[PDB]
Amino acid sequence: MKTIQIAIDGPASSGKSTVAKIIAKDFGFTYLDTGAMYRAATYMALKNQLGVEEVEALLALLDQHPISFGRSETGDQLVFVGDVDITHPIRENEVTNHVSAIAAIPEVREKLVSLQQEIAQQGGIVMDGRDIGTVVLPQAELKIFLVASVDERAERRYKENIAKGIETDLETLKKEIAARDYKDSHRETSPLKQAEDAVYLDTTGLNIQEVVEKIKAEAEKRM
Repeated sequence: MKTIQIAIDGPASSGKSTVAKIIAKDFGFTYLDTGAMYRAATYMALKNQLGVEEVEALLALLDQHPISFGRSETGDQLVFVGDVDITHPIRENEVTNHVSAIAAIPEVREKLVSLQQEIAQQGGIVMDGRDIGTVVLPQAELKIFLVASVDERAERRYKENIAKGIETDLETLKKEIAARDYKDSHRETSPLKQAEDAVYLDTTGLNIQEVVEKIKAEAEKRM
């Protein structure tokens, strides 16, 4: 087998983390999340006040940063950028706010993409994201496309908001998702439309284990 990448795409994917995780847990592939990639990039931005306004500089720099991931002794995927293992500084919300503002830049995404390839360069890595339709996929042995319905996902979110100690209304998520879902399904850049050879597989309100098997079978057989 040597080593091979495992990319997963979809409108939302209600089993990308678990699936991609379980897979690498058995095969031993390095797990990578498009989010962390942007986290490391945005992190440096705020670190050296490289606001989006500095696309030129931040661009050449983003590529200069020897970014990479690694599993912490305590089973914690840390983000390594600039030769500094940072897993805490790479928050979610704070990093998201800057990540969204940063990612907005075209030159940024392009460079950040090159990094994704640098990670899987050695081979044997499971990656999952939304902008993985025309970039790393083309060079990804195994590529799956988990599809779902706004209703299904929108529901899973409503609960997660409740169980967390809140009382978010469904009607709220339903609408909110309708706006984003559209804006995402009504653009041009990073057009999904199913990758070149993206394995189509929809799992609506279906068990998670059922998905892991589906992919596993596709990989084992392909091998």
